Amino acid sequence: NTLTVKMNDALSSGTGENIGEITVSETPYGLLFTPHLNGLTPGIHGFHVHTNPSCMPGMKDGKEVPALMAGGHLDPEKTGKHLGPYNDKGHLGDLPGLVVNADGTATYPLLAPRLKSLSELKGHSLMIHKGGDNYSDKPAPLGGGGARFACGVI
Amino acid sequence: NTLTVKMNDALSSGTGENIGEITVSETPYGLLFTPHLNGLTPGIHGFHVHTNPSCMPGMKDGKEVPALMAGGHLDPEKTGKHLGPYNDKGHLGDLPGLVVNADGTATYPLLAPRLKSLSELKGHSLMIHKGGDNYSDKPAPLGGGGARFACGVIEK
Ligand SMILES: [Cu+2]
Ligand SMILES: [Cu+2]
Ligand SMILES: [Zn+2]
Ligand SMILES: [Zn+2]
Repeated sequence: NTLTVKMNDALSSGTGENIGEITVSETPYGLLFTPHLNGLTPGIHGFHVHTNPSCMPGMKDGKEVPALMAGGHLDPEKTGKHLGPYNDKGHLGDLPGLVVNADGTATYPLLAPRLKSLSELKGHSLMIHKGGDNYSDKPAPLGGGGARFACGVI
Repeated sequence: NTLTVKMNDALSSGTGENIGEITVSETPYGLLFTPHLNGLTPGIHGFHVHTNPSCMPGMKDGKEVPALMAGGHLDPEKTGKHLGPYNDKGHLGDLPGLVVNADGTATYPLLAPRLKSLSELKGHSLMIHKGGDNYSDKPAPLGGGGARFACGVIEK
């Protein structure tokens, strides 16, 4: 009745350390992402479903990009807007920001009400960014998440 | 449309200093609680709607309990169960844990999908607890929230 997603650090070199898992469950109000992660910087981290089932690095615009092969934020409706987990006008893959505790662990459960079934996650990937997520494309694109820190294929 | 709740520290004496405000807005997926608070301990704090519109202290077992007049967790369905914001079998007033950043501010928005209209908060109070919230009555009752750190009555 649940999915367990192993998350690993993303380097320009390839894949890095395993930093734990995220357990995805179904609730009457949407999918609940319960992290069991370690080794993250305290604070709020951008957290999204990406289109492709890969965490491999790649080259873009002559720049090394960790976990580039995951593609962009999951966007089956082709909205082209990053508007967060509570706005149906943006990427379906926009999840609530990941909450990292003072000791670098992540445990606080995150409800994504726009996702209703675990079947919607199959063939995709989960991404944790270095920066946060203000659920907007301003003042920074894609909520300000920036580089990809960790990634896991579903 | 939107509601703004001023929050004040709750003490044996009475009402303490203001710690900021919580802005409640309506979304198609439920009420969104956006805090703007300062001066809390970093970590996750139990965060619940309480039944009665008061933050005044009261006496219980030979002691002045902070914000006791607020009553318990809002529970119109008389479940008597603390099961958190995603479980319809427990207190309706169970909100997601309040996230306090490392610097002691609270800013992360909290969606309570079981609450649909701001009118459901009228005549009640918001409470922030010292402890966290595991959305269960085990191992500790009421999610482990413990004492009442801050409180605010829902006005307008
Ligand atoms: Cu992302
Ligand atoms: Cu409470
Ligand atoms: Zn997005
Ligand atoms: Zn409760």
